[PDB]
Amino acid sequence: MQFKLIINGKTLKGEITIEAVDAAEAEKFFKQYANDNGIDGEWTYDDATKTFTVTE
Repeated sequence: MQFKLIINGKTLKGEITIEAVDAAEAEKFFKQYANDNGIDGEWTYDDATKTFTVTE
């Protein structure tokens, strides 16, 4: 299904969405994406909205 990452960063704000099978596979993608974009922060996951947040 569609998973969302809400980015509340020092440089980048925004929202990315991907298609993934599981919240676990979505997390691996999103950690790779945060890595790639120099984002290091506090994370949550909300199952109702299928949404991770990372906040710097």
